[PDB]
Amino acid sequence: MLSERMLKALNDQLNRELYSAYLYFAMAAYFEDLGLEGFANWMKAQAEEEIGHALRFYNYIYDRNGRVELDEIPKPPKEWESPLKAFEAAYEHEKFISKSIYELAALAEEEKDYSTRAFLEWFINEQVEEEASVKKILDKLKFAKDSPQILFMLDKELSARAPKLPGLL
Amino acid sequence: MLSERMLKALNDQLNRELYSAYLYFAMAAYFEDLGLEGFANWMKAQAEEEIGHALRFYNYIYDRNGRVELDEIPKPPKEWESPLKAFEAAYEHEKFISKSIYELAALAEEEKDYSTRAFLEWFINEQVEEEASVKKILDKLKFAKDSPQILFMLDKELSARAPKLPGLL
Amino acid sequence: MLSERMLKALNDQLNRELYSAYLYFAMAAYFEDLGLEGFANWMKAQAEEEIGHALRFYNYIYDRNGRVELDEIPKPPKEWESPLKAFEAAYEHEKFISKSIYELAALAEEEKDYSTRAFLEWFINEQVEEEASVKKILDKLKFAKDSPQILFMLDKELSARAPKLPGLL
Amino acid sequence: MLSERMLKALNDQLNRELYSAYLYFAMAAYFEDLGLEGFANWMKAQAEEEIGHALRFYNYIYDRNGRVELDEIPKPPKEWESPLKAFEAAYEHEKFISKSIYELAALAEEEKDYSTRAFLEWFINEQVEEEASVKKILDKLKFAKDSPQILFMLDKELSARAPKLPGLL
Amino acid sequence: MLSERMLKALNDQLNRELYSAYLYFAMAAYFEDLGLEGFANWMKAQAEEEIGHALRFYNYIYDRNGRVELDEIPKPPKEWESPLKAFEAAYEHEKFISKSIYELAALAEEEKDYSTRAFLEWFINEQVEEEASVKKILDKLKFAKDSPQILFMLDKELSARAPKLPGLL
Amino acid sequence: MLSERMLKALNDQLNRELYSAYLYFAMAAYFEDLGLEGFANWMKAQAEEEIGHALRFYNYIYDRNGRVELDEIPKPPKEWESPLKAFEAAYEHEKFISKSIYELAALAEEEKDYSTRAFLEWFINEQVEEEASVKKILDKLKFAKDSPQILFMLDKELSARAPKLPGLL
Repeated sequence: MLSERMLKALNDQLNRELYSAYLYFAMAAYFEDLGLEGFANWMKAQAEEEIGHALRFYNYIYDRNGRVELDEIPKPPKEWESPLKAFEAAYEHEKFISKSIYELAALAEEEKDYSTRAFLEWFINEQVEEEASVKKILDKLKFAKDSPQILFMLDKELSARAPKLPGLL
Repeated sequence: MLSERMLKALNDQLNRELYSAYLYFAMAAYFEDLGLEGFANWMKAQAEEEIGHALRFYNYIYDRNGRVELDEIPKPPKEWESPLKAFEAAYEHEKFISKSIYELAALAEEEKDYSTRAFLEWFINEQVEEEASVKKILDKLKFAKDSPQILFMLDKELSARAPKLPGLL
Repeated sequence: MLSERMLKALNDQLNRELYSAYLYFAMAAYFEDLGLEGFANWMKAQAEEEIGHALRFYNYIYDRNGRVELDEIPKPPKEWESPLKAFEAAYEHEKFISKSIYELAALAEEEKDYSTRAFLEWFINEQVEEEASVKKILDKLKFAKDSPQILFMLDKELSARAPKLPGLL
Repeated sequence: MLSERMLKALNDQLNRELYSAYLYFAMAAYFEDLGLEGFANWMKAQAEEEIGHALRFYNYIYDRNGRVELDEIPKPPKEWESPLKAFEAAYEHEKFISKSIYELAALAEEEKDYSTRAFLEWFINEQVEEEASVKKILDKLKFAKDSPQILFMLDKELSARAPKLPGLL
Repeated sequence: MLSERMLKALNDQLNRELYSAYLYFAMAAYFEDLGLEGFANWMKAQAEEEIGHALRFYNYIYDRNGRVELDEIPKPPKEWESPLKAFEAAYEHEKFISKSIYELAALAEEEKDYSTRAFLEWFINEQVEEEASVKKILDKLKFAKDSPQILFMLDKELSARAPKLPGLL
Repeated sequence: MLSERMLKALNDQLNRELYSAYLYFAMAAYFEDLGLEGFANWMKAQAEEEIGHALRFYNYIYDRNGRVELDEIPKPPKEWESPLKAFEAAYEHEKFISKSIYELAALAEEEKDYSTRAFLEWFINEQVEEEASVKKILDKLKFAKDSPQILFMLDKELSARAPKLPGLL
């Protein structure tokens, strides 16, 4: 069974994995205002990955006989100054998610909860792919700041990641 | 182009189609606490339909050269008294969504916006299927109030509706 | 929910879509008395389309939580003077059905019933095909009034429309 | 050729095979008001069998060089007290159809009409299947009068008989 | 039947859907003078869509028993100052077509013509795709005004839309 | 390169190959008023052949580094006295097209333009098929002037030529 301090902190992180998806849906509503429908299709596909991260804390709380509480999801930022700053704010956010998985994992070792630190092993290994898949694109945008020719070619090459959920809906 | 009173009211309804999906995810977190994993798989599949409803207001605002603003999604109710009251509160919610589509459609006729009232024709025809797909199950639960044998058989027959997004995630 | 004046008028039109099928079955009993078994197979296939029109008012009343009342279907006319007058009386009947769909659609706009006027949109678009599929054949019979050679060739070309229900029964 | 007393009595029975189908469509409008959409899909499929019975008297009158006259189809009963009494009134009706086939068959032997008594041999052999397919379900409802668990399981097992005409319309 | 004021206004719009196709054939004769054979293959494929729009007013007038009158198609503009101004003049033209569909749809509601306003529902839903498929390309040309590298890459990516009629002719 | 007198005369003939298609679309709007939907489907398929003739002068002017100018297409005749006179006016028109190809071909030999007279060799060989495909049908209508039985059988046999563009649009 989950203790009161670990069930509350797994519920706070399930709220952060849904505010993540409600932030990558406020960036896709920003890039598709600029006409960058390959950046916007990159961000929507990341807002469906992050829903799949919150259905893993959800299925873990009901495997360990807990109870999921849903709080309010706050207002995400609307606009950024440039498509560079919209990825420096998505990479600063992925270092805020990982900072809070490491304080879940340092919480499960204090309470001697071996079946939770075994579960956070998936999210520690997967945030290494999340920080690097954004730092790749963030370094292609510092490679082209006053060059619309390259930004036109980043829109197309990132359009290979298309969301699969509108194909079902 | 969308007027200021119609772009604001299409943005308020995109917030209601995402609070819908954040309400059917607070019912799936209720039925899966009772051990009713067929009611909980019904509700998660409805929380992925309602995300697909908010990606239609989203793609309409960027077809009509607007701008999507995302507000905060409030706290949904946690627990209900019974699995009957958890569907009387999902049917009262589907009569609140439809009350606000009819005040979008009575707004687009006041502003003489023929390309928006043509778009809400999909959501008027589809809320007739949403109010009836809940009133079917709500009438099977008033048919069995002190009968766990039938509630055990509603859990299995509603488990045919499984969410397709965990199969991709 | 359907109001008392709209549930009564949807029930009157479900009685007209079954008297339609009981009129095209009194024309098929007329053309097959003259030996015109291609005109008679045209009319029986229209009496199975019109049953399919009354199973759409029927499924709409039980989607909107109503109650279908069945009145008596009156006696259709037995004989007409010619196979021309048996289509001038089927085209005058298809202008009587459409006159009553337009008084359902002008009733749903008076009561501000957006989910019924959305439903009658199918029957407004489909009576345009019904008035034209009879006016085609009615204009081929004014093209041949004292010519049995052409009436022998309208019997065969209209025999391509065969009823599918005797193939199952 | 058909005599005047046998053409009139074959036309009266073609009116009873269409009031049959307009009675099983007033029971399907009753069971689908109670939410029993497997009883209602049983009754609609019987209202398409009984139309196929009246297209056999119809094709026999035009094989024997007669003339089909269509009278008015009266008002069927609207509601019954229970789903038991809605099958005791469909079994009392199938003993009224068979009572009138036996008075057609005792009419064709009085007029020495061997080609009509040969034709009613199909309807005598088929009403034995009609009285027994209703007495099966009528005896499953006297087996469960104060048991909604079994009535919930008769709704599903009778839903295997689905009408084929809405699949074409 | 179509009234004299609605048959005249449906005939004026069939003349505008053929002057549309005779304008997108004067832009394809402009882009293929500049050597932009991907812009020119985009415009020819739009001049075959707009012929398909005038064969829908044509088939509607002969479903409603009218008469199509063909007036003269005026001289389209020959040259524009740039490939930007050749899309600002095709987007100003698609806001002139839609302004005249909305004055057909506001004409069919004044004459209480429900079967014409039901037909213009296709053209209201489809001009939303026409104004947006031009505003996409018009915003890619304001993204590159003094950049021939990007205009060379818009010629190729718009060459995926090839006209199907020279493949048959 | 094309001279000024040959570029102007190739542009005048591209205007005649589009007024041809706007004449066979005023005959299809005449035959489909008489209910002759096989004559009307013959004429629409000829109005798509003649568009394919004007896309050959168009692709030749941009192979020879010219410039296509589009003038106005005048009003075609609305009605003729009979379906005989609607083919005597389409055969008199096909002798007016061929009279002007022969004055293009006698113009390219005066200017010693061997690459244009080589191109008009296709249109000289193809107008022999156009004058004969109309003179076949024109001689079947002088074979039946007071015979609606044969005119009913010319409508069906000419309906094998169906336009392929509405199948794509």
